[PDB]
Amino acid sequence: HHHHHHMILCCGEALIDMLPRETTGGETAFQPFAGGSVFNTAIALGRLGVPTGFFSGISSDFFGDVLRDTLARSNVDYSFAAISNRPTTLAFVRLVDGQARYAFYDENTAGRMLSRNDMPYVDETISAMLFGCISLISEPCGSVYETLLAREAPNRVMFLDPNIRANLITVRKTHLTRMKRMIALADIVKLSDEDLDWFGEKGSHDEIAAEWLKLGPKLVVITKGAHGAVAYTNHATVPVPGVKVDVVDTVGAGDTVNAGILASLHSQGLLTKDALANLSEDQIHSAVALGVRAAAVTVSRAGANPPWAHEM
Amino acid sequence: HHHHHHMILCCGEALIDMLPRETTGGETAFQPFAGGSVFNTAIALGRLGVPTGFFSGISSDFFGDVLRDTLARSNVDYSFAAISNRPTTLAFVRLVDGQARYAFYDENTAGRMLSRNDMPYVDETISAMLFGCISLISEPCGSVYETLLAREAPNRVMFLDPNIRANLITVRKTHLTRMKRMIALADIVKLSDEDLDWFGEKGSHDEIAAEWLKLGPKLVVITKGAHGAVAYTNHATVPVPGVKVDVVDTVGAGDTVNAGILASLHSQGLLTKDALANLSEDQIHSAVALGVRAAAVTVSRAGANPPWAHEM
Ligand SMILES: Nc1ncnc2c1ncn2[C@@H]1O[C@H](COP(=O)(O)OP(=O)(O)NP(=O)(O)O)[C@@H](O)[C@H]1O
Ligand SMILES: Nc1ncnc2c1ncn2[C@@H]1O[C@H](COP(=O)(O)OP(=O)(O)NP(=O)(O)O)[C@@H](O)[C@H]1O
Ligand SMILES: [Mg+2]
Ligand SMILES: [Mg+2]
Repeated sequence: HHHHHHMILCCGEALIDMLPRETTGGETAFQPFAGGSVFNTAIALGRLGVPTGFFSGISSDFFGDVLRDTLARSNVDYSFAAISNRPTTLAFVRLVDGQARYAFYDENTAGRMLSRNDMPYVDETISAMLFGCISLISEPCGSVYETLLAREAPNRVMFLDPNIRANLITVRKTHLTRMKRMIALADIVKLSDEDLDWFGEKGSHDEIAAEWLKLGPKLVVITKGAHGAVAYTNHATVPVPGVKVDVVDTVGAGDTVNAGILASLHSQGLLTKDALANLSEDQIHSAVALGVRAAAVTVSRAGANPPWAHEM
Repeated sequence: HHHHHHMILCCGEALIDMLPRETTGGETAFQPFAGGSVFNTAIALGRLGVPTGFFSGISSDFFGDVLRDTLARSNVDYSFAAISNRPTTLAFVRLVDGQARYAFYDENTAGRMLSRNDMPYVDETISAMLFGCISLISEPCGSVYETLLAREAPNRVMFLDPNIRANLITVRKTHLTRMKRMIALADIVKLSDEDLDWFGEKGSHDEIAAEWLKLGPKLVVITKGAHGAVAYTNHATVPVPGVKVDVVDTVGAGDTVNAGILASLHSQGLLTKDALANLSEDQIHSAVALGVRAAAVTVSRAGANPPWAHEM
């Protein structure tokens, strides 16, 4: 086993986004792009210069090759991932009558059919783990990821990004109970206002954050689009304004906020459970502001294309 | 139940071929094309003006819509098909170092997961049925198609197009025994020289055709690329020369030969088991020559794009 040098290990989906493009012959085709929210977060972390790892199910096929190539060039260690001959998850996007239509091809895929046997070896040189998004909806991988979070939560820092995609949730009740169990096990929870709306809880979003801070998390961050983010602890509330940019699109911007927060806490030497329980206003602001600043670069260009440290 | 007016019912795969194209931005994308060998044969039959039906598994999703739209515009009756919410089979093609690479995404698809419950209602107004190609390799659909052939063989004319795709055959022995059982139940068998090579039998291809004419078929046709085809019965051997054309590609050309043969036999009023056992040299030549002439149009343009009668 290799020393992972105080690594942040991202655990979750890697997929191919299949997006509509125009061919030379004036016909619609689908151009493949490496993607998946947790994948994007891992890419963003690597580009910020943090020691970064990725655990997922990845195919041996040519789409799997795309994913691995992208991870490698962003310096992400994906030795943790389970490789199999199952196909790669494909996410088709179309514009139909000025409205977005989605088709999710995830049958018996490398990513979906993870088993307990596939769980990574995690020693003291992993400082933190991140979970989130659609890898937690699907089965059997969702149960594997929840099990991994529950197994490792006592040992190191846990970050959860609910990142709700309701169109893929077939039974609300069952995903909601999983979210609550996983929030209870998280040290840091980051989500958008829209994410939070899906939980259907009472009161202002500030009030709900305060309630969640009684359930396990030491830090709750609510992202607010162009408006930045607000961070909540039991000792402080820290509003962080957005950065003004010329917007191309905002897809995957939240994935970069995850990276900025974790990268800053890493740099500050605050990635321990105990350190997180004692964050100062300055330490919180620094971490969420890096997430917000980094995410602003992403929204300034097409797709989830997170910033290199040297781009900032 | 509707009168199908002496219909030829094609039974087999419908899929999306995903082919490499250049985007305006100089990037590779995959353009979707309606396809599948048995689908192509049904399209070709419809375009030749023959009453034509199609039994398959087809998705309710947007790729399924492409398939249905294509069938409708070629006047094919697909009321027989089983519609489900399972995804559509995707066949990816790439050019890697001047060599063709294939990736077949067929997990839990509309086409693959057919059951006995899905088999069509077949009455006296169906004159013939056609089977073939990769729908016979996969399970469970392959068993369903073989069962349908065995059930209907005593009642009407059976056409088999082995159309071998060895890259998708995982166990040779099991597909070979299925081919032999289905050949035994066929009135007409058409295949290429390369198809025949895969059977690994002894002697000249003329000798092997003669052996198969002792096993059930009344007509065996071997296609020979630019060289046309040779047709074999117990009463005659009929060489049919190829038509010279400017070749674009030959993909799916064999599917049009199927259509031409069946369309001619339909027009001549020879689509009964008894009529096929008594074919004259002239009747054989007419049918195979239409297949060869029609296929020549297909090879004159990109992909499996079979000719309308009014194009000939
Ligand atoms: N219009 C904008 N202008 C500047 N920054 C933006 C804009 N929209 C989003 N951002 C940045 O991106 C962060 C996250 O965006 P936000 O819309 O809250 O996440 P999200 O809805 O979860 N996006 P996604 O990753 O696609 O799920 C914000 O906190 C900002 O820092
Ligand atoms: N180079 C050519 N020139 C003219 N006609 C051709 C040419 N190639 C094929 N054809 C026609 O297409 C028929 C079938 O082609 P052939 O190559 O024998 O089938 P195949 O190998 O089974 N093709 P496919 O449908 O892709 O499996 C031939 O009998 C010809 O009538
Ligand atoms: Mg948003
Ligand atoms: Mg050929």
